[PDB]
Amino acid sequence: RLTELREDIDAILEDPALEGAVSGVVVVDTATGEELYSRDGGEQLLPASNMKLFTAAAALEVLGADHSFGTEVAAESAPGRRGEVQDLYLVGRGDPTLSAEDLDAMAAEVAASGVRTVRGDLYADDTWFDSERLVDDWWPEDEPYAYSAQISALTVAHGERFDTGVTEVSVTPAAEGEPADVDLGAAEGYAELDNRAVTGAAGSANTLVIDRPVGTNTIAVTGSLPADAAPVTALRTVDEPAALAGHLFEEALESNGVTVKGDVGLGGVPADWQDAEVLADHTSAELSEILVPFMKFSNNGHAEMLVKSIGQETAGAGTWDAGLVGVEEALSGLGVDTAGLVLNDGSGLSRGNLVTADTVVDLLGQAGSAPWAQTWSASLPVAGESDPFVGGTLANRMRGTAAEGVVEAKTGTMSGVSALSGYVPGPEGELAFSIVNNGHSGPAPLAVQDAIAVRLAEYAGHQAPE
Ligand SMILES: *C(=O)C1=CN[C@@H](C(=O)O)C(C)(C)S1
Ligand SMILES: [Co+2]
Ligand SMILES: [Co+2]
Ligand SMILES: [Co+2]
Ligand SMILES: [Co+2]
Repeated sequence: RLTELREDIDAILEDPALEGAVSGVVVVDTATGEELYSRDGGEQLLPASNMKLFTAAAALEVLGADHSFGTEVAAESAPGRRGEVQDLYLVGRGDPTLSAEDLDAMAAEVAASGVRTVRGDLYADDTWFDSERLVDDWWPEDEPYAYSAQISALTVAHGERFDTGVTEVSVTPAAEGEPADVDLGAAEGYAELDNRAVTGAAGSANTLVIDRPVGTNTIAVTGSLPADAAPVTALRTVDEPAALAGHLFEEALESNGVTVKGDVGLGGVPADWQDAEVLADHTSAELSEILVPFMKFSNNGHAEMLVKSIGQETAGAGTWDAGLVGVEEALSGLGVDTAGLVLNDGSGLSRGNLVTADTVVDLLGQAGSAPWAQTWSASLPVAGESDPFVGGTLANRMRGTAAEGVVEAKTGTMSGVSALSGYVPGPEGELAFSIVNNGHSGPAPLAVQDAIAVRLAEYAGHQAPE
């Protein structure tokens, strides 16, 4: 039954979509350690978001499944008779799920400590990580988009998916020839708006563009929205995630009857502050739960935040250089041979990253041995599951096949890069596989990856639903 499996994958790999592409494809039985298939498993390839496998495993090793992230509000002394403080610091220590609701709850805590007036200025302290907002080789033209948000220790997560450093931009049409109505979301009052969008005729062509031009904190809206088109939302990044947290916290304070008299900006707690008075704090959920939004939807901000957090744990340095080194050590200490691994980031966004299929499968096997194995494998997208928090980036792939509800796998995708790596459990074998494709010049080779995942599901002992 091995040869038939081998002949089938071979044939799948002949596909025209893989013309001039380099593909690493390795399949292994995790129980018997049997090698089932191996094509170019030592070839170094861009993994895209398959990099998160290495990041998540390292984060579980260094921080632990039980780890949580904190955010504080400090003043130099507690409020007095008159409920006054001077300057106020909002302090982020790497929470990637900190919401506007959580800012409100802390705002209510500030007020309940008996503060009525912030007489000085409000500061947003993100000094727990360094101020390097973006990886060196990330593309400036990708900067307006969510997967490319700036990295900070203090950042507001939008939605149940916890997309960091972004605002939700809405555009609603009016009558033909009148401007579109635009809303900036959280960044109303923080980012600038440049609205040039108009309402087009009903049944005309939608040509709306929402941008944030490079090096600006301006949301620029161009084009035309047809009078009958559905109202639109788009997540766009802001310059300085923490100064947005600052602005939003100013809003939550006032909502909770605390007047801010001064300004809002970035700044770190002074250090001539003798004994800061913590007036509010928040504690995230634990890493094991945070892994879900992070791995299902392949959340880039989360990955980089987790890397800088590794750095802080291992070295007191909230930094890509320290974290990445700690990612390798943790993988090493886990029994992973890291010879083929090149780490330029945690998310896989960077074109500086390199893996091999063997390294991936190596990681996949070594994780199952660890204490945190169940929580790790739970975070992985499940093929063909329509609940986004189950299927993740696999929700609309492999539906109505043997892989539906079985294949647990991480996706990864860029121009000329596509990867699918993970697990296929079954009565006929518990399988680990990695499929990494580079250099294809046509459609994304997802039909090839699916076709292999489905065939593996059949090997593991599952049936197509009918
Ligand atoms: C990994 O390949 C990806 C990361 N998160 C998103 C992004 O746009 O970068 C994805 C679309 C899932 S690709
Ligand atoms: Co810990
Ligand atoms: Co939303
Ligand atoms: Co505002
Ligand atoms: Co089944």
